[PDB]
Amino acid sequence: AGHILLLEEEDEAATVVCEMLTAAGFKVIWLVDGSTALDQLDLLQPIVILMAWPPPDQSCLLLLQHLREHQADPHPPLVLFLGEPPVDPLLTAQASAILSKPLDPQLLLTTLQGLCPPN
Repeated sequence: AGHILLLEEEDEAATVVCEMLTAAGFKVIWLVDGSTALDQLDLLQPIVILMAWPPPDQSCLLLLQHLREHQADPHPPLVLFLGEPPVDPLLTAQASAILSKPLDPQLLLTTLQGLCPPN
């Protein structure tokens, strides 16, 4: 099991992404605002967080601020950028994996499994 957080705008675009992950058996939440994610993120506390980087994006910036405030914390999540890669090196450094044209959604699953959580 594992909760995945996704920030994106446009029901059509979000539906596509959700369809791929949903098919993978993973649950993804579609949020149109970073503040909304913080409200739930704290409650669900996901191990992976994906955020759109395209121009129509901007709410993801608020989420990044949160990470900066509590960047240091056991069980370090995972940040993935959808679309094109960030120009600033600060986001790239904090980026867990850049997505764009990955072979099958299986690569994404590999990143999630790469956590190896023992319980």
